[PDB]
Amino acid sequence: ATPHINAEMGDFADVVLMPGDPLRAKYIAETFLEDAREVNNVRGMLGFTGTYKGRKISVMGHGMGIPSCSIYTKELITDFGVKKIIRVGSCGAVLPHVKLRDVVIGMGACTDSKVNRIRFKDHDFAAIADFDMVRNAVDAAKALGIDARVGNLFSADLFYSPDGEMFDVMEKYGILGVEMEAAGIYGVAAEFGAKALTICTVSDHIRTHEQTTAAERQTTFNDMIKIALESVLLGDK
Amino acid sequence: ATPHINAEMGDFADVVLMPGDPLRAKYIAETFLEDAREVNNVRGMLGFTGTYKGRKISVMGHGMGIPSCSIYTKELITDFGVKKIIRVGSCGAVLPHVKLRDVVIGMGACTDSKVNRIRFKDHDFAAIADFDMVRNAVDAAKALGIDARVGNLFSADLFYSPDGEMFDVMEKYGILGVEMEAAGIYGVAAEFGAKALTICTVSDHIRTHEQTTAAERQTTFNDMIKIALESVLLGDK
Amino acid sequence: ATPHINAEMGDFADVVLMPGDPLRAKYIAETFLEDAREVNNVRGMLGFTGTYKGRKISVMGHGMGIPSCSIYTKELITDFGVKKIIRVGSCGAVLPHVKLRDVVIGMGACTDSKVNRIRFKDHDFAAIADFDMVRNAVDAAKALGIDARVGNLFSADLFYSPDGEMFDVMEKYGILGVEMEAAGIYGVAAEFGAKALTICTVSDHIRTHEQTTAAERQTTFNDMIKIALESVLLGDK
Amino acid sequence: ATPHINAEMGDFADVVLMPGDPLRAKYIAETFLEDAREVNNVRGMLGFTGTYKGRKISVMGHGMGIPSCSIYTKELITDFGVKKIIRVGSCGAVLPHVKLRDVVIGMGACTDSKVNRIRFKDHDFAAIADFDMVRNAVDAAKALGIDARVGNLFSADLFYSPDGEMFDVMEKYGILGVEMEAAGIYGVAAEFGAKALTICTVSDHIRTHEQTTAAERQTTFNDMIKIALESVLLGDK
Amino acid sequence: ATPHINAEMGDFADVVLMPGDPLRAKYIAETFLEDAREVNNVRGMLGFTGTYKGRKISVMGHGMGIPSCSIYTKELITDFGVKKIIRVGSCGAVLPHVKLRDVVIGMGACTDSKVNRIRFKDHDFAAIADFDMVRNAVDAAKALGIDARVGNLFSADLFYSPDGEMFDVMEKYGILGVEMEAAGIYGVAAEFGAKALTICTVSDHIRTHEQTTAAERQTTFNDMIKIALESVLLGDK
Amino acid sequence: ATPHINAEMGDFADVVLMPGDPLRAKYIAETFLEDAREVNNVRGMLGFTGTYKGRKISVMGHGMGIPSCSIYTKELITDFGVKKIIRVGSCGAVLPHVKLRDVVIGMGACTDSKVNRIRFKDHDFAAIADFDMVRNAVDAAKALGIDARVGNLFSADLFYSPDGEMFDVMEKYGILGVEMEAAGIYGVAAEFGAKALTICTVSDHIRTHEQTTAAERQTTFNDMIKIALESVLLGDK
Ligand SMILES: CNc1ncnc2c([C@@H]3O[C@H](CO)[C@@H](O)[C@H]3O)n[nH]c12
Ligand SMILES: CNc1ncnc2c([C@@H]3O[C@H](CO)[C@@H](O)[C@H]3O)n[nH]c12
Ligand SMILES: C[n+]1cnc2c([C@@H]3O[C@H](CO)[C@@H](O)[C@H]3O)n[nH]c2c1N
Ligand SMILES: C[n+]1cnc2c([C@@H]3O[C@H](CO)[C@@H](O)[C@H]3O)n[nH]c2c1N
Ligand SMILES: C[n+]1cnc2c([C@@H]3O[C@H](CO)[C@@H](O)[C@H]3O)n[nH]c2c1N
Repeated sequence: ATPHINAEMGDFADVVLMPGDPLRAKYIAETFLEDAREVNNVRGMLGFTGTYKGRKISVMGHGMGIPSCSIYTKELITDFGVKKIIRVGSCGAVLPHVKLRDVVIGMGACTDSKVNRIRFKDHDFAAIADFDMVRNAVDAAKALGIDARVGNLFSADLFYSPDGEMFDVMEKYGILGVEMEAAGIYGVAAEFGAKALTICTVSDHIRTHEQTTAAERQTTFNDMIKIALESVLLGDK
Repeated sequence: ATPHINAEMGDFADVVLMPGDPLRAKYIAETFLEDAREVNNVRGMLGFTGTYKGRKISVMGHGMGIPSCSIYTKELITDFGVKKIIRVGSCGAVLPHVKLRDVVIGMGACTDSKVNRIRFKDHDFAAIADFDMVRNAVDAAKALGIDARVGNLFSADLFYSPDGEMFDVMEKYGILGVEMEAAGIYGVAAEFGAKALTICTVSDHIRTHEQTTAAERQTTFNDMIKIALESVLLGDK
Repeated sequence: ATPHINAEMGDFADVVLMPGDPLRAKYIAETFLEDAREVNNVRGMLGFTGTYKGRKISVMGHGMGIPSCSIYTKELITDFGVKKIIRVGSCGAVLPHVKLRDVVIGMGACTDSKVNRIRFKDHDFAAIADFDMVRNAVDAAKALGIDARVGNLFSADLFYSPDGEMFDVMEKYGILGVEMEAAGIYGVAAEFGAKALTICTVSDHIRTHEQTTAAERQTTFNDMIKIALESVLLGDK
Repeated sequence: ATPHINAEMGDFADVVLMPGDPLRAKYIAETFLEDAREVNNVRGMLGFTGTYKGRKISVMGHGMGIPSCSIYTKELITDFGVKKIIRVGSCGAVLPHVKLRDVVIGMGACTDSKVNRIRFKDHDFAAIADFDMVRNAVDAAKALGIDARVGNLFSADLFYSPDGEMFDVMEKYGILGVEMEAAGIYGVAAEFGAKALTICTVSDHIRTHEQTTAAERQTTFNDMIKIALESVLLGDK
Repeated sequence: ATPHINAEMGDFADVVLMPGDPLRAKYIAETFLEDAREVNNVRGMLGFTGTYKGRKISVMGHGMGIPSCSIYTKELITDFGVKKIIRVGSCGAVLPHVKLRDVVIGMGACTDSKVNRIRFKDHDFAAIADFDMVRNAVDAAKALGIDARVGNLFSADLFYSPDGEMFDVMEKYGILGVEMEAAGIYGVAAEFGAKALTICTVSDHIRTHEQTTAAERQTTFNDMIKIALESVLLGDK
Repeated sequence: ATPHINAEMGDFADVVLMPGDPLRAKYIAETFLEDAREVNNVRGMLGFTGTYKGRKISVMGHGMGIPSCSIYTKELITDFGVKKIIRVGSCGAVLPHVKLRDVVIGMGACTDSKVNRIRFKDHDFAAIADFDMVRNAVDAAKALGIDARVGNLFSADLFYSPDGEMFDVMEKYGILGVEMEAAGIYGVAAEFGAKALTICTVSDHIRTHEQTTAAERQTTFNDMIKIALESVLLGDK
């Protein structure tokens, strides 16, 4: 066990799906996994392990922000033998052609956090996903008839940023979605030699002011989860 | 009422105690307050309001890391009229004479986060607590016969820091505890015009490697809670 | 014509292969393209246009370093209608298992240049390639039976860096090759709305000290050229 | 002796009051101390040692700016055994409701200087005063019927800053006064293990351009000196 | 030989003139040198060695940008024994009193590149020319009837900069000309113990929008080369 | 008058010599100038105006550090019509062949201060002296038979720097002397449109540990003073 995860080696599968909300992790375990059992509840950050189409899968919340998800992902890798992490979250869009409920895959993640500069001698570390994991997700999405855009995400430290101008810069550079964790997960994956991918569903649009309701959530949330789970099966080959 | 808090104006008292762990907030509510009622459960980040010696007080978790706590403290201040925030957390110690379970009060908070540089045109913003709140905490600790050191905390973005050398620098400069939120809360308090204070209980010693369990952190660091609650009464006059 | 390219709209194909060495561009034009004609010679930066299996394609040098290649790629995009740029370069390796003449595909590019910070409000811009172009290159490589690793490159401003320790950091983070332009080309592609990809052939090993001669770099790194050209045909389909 | 102070161990008391102006130090020595003797005059930076209500005390100018006062305070601490340093100076106000003659106590000090980043591995060091010294000054002021605000000062490197908008940022974040030394003295105190405090009199208002009368400066200047001296007696017990 | 220069010790004189355009290097060798021999052609970066008034002198292009010229100047110094480097290039002017065709001598070079910060522990390194070389070029110009202006150049990384405001800052601070290499060459010269100088002819004016005629380009280019060559003879005395 | 200089337009000559020590300014006025009159004594920062061989000249202290001298030089330029400023100071040497009492002229000045980054959009501003003034000082030294090296100075914010390794870097890059003001004076001169020069006499050797006394620094570094004064006369003709 660790100070944040009260479990032991073996309680987690080698692949873990991670939404930011622990309550969504419970929803995933009960809705998509069979024989799911709770393997962690320290700080209410619920984690479960079950099977999907016979394959052992774990799902656990990671909390909001780079510092929060960096703790859980590092521990899962070094203390629980996890090889692959797939964040399945929500994000806001800044591009006019990116619509509410669209699925976006972060091949890369920009950030205003200082964590990768601390790791990389203050130079620019391109926080990227594992290529095969990205391709697997794109193919699974295609199989399910869901188009997914692949590109850069922006992982913000401040949900309430005092710099309103940054959103225009993000739009100019083609950022597909604004969230708060991808760059941190990719930094941890690179630091400890694991593989990661972040998939998000657009839950709010910064330009149109649109927002998903309770219902709109579960529906598009389900598509992203199916993409993630099926992408794992393609990955096993 | 807000994106991360499902409650309405009036559900929260004007003073809110905030541990990072929502289960610690639950324990505090069940053990130190009378007639506590749950006022938030979005994302499992439990928040409660009850009374302490007749005084209305709230307690709610803020999650781990500057990004997470910045969201919750900003929302409490701008949408729930919260005036004072007392963070009651845990921290790792680097100084040889600071022991496990000692209580430290952060009059200031250093950080390796970039959030205050973003707010302060890339200059050095001294993230500090409200002086009267610090004094009330010191006086309450004295009345309770509990030792408490007052000084600088260090708010890290990375619990698992790749820069071990930084701990030697922290020790040289007299840092009392290493945690992950104080500088962020102090930044939000100055940005939106409220008052804050961070009190921590040492949960680990970075040099000796001694540490407390997840269960101990969740429910046994009570000296700091008594100090926090009694300091509020002093502040009321 | 632009200030660095004496050619007219229509002289370049919509896709341009770009080595840093104009003499390598000449070699490519003479041996892989049919009916190639020279379309630029300003500053000796030779550019050509011809056909590959019936497909119109251009090849032009970009010089060494981010500043040099940023000028040429910007002009090709804004003034010559170029849509896709495939850099075909060389790089030094730091990983023990990467060998001389291995082909590496840069899905992302780290850098110690300040150009992307100037573009991105001093935050971390993840300089990435276009996903479809990366996938097309990976598929073309498999079809040709050529191994190719996909990952991060490091675009350095100083070939003769005084910071020897940075190579250990690169190694630790899995950097596939050290070169000098990828991050700059990806920055320009994002700023002006085009698509880019960098493929490199390992020309030196920074740890073992093995290296190829200038003649070898100029005319014998052909696997990457075959991959690049075939990846274009895949993209047209 | 050092290249900056022509004196020997023993010439200075364990507590030193330091105005920026050496002529102000002479004024304090002749007006508030008894049996005052000049102990330094190198570079005209006058320093005196005498007694106040039987307590041995020294008073010496520190010059203008962080680099100047960092030299004097460091030497006093390491070569003359000084334990406590109290800077007594002037500052400009940016807050509309802070008025001339007001006394401000710098519990913390922001800065645009690079000195603390050099000490603290380029992270944010919260330059803070010693808590007991702050408390002692607050109590002394109250005993004298003088009200005093406690908060953040901003220590500027450029009195004639080309960045006028920074004053608006300072105002937004509640900076009580703009001066040029506090952050530097607090950094030295922490580096060499001593205790420090900065007390300032608002000598001018940056917005109203209203400067305090050279007539009313002397009376309040005296208020500040009294608070400082009396605060030292409280600290002794 | 090196990967960038196919020549051997002895092939280059102790003094090398360097325009950015290799074709300009060929022109100089053919027009001003006696018995010029081509000594390098790798990557088309033409280098020649001949004599001027009996003095052995080399001329070779350096390519565009700091990273390109940093490679060549470093190698010339450490592997070919070059002692003095004189860059002869073009620059854009921002000052109203600096005119098209004026000759500017960069006694210093500002830059937005990160290379000198990498060399100088992230502090400000003043990239300067060798004083005697500056003096010799001023005197040579006077003897030829030309009044060169001596001052700061600005070496940009981005010819197509997204920061339009920087030109106004350059003007305010007296920058004589904008080019892309001087600061890099001065950094290499200081790093490896050689002497350097950059002389430029104003080829375009950012404010008046003037542009040098192809005819004006050749006549002025010639005056600059004469100044450079004659300055070398003064330095030998 | 200003809050730092109690004088009016006309009290200062158009050329001002400035040592950091006001007592050295007094010694210079009493020894080299005829009919010197005191024109400022605020904060004990003595300034005088007199004649040298019939030429009106002023001499005034500027205090220690960039912040201190930036105040005085700015005021002299804007409020007192000063056109040229010659700093005559002391510095520590790091090079083996630079000896105590050697005279060095700072053609340029590196720095670890943030003031020029604040002025120059966080890029590298090369803080340089006026070329003609440098030439006049070199010629004056020659005529007087005094040796003088011309090169880079390093202007430090911390006399007692915690980064000892920086001296090795300075030595590697050819720094002639370590002082604390040149870069700041050069920045002010460029910002307000005046001309400046820094000449220093080596007062300590950082490697051999040899050093001069406070008394020697105050009154015996006269060679640099003769060079400075005679350089002004050369500049007038
Ligand atoms: C502008 N819109 C948005 N901005 C920033 N983060 C988010 C998010 C995600 O949801 C949580 C914040 O509510 C975080 O965990 C983040 O990843 N959704 N919509 C967002
Ligand atoms: C605003 N005007 C200008 N801006 C930047 N560089 C240049 C140059 C020089 O010419 C080449 C770029 O065309 C570079 O090698 C550079 O030194 N000339 N005019 C310039
Ligand atoms: C190095 N370190 C960093 N943070 C903490 C903490 C605090 O507890 C949570 C992480 O365990 C965070 O919310 C942080 O503030 N406790 N002990 C810590 C330690 N040793
Ligand atoms: C350390 N290092 C840096 N760049 C390169 C390169 C590439 O080839 C040119 C320099 O040789 C540049 O254009 C760069 O991209 N090849 N081998 C390299 C090496 N070992
Ligand atoms: C390391 N170091 C730094 N500054 C100085 C100085 C100069 O003299 C004063 C400090 O002694 C400052 O004004 C500074 O310019 N002299 N010798 C120095 C030395 N060895």
